[PDB]
Amino acid sequence: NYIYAVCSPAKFSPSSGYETNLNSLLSSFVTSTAQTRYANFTVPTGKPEPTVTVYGIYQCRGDLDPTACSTCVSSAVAQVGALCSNSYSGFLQMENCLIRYDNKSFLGVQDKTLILNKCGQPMNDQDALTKASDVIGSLGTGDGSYRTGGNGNVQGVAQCSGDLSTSQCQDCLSDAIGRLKSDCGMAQGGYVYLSKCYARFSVGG
Ligand SMILES: *[C@@H]1O[C@H](CO)[C@@H](O[C@@H]2O[C@H](CO)[C@@H](O)[C@H](O)[C@H]2NC(C)=O)[C@H](O)[C@H]1NC(C)=O
Ligand SMILES: *[C@@H]1O[C@H](CO)[C@@H](O)[C@H](O)[C@H]1NC(C)=O
Ligand code: NA
Repeated sequence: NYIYAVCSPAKFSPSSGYETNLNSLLSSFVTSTAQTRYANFTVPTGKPEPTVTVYGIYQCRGDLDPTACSTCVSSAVAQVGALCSNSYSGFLQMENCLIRYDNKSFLGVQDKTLILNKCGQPMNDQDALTKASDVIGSLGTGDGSYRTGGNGNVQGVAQCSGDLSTSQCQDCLSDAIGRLKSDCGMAQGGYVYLSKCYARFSVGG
């Protein structure tokens, strides 16, 4: 029910303020999905406190209705505890949403590092190869932080973490889409997840 989880080696102490603030942060994510598909939070609210302050975001796919966004984020919160347990930093990516938290702010910090890239099996079908090429490339020329394109039965999606600037988003996506095309462009789908953005496509289904 998830794509990847990243959990820091460094752990907070049991029943510490950090743990308590994290749990409060995560509950806040769920609440916030009623209003918006992306939000950033600090707990506690106010001046950073040594050790215990938590920073986080959630982000739903850019076309999700609030009900679908709540369901996804709730599930992410329910899963991240099991996977990341007492890590200071946790990042859980699902198909339709992510949650991310850390013990320092990561807002507006570019990070194009690769997390996960998987390609499908290979597609003489120049129609299919053309469509895939055109769809994947269309994601790069598209605007803003959530981009989709489709031709026939070929569908592409690209999304930047909501904290990135316009420029940072395009830079991240340029990399992700470049990798997606270069490595998976002849395949029956594929996905590239970088730290702060992703690009993916599917053929059929
Ligand atoms: C976030 O958590 C990490 C891990 O506790 C902090 O890094 C540690 O900092 C302490 C003292 O400040 C050092 O004794 C450790 O060597 C560090 N550990 C690691 C793995 O780097 C980091 O300072 C915390 N950041 C904030 C802003 O609280
Ligand atoms: C984070 O949230 C604050 C307060 O809600 C807002 O002022 C700011 O624009 C947000 N920043 C980012 C990078 O998401
Ligand atoms: Na969509």
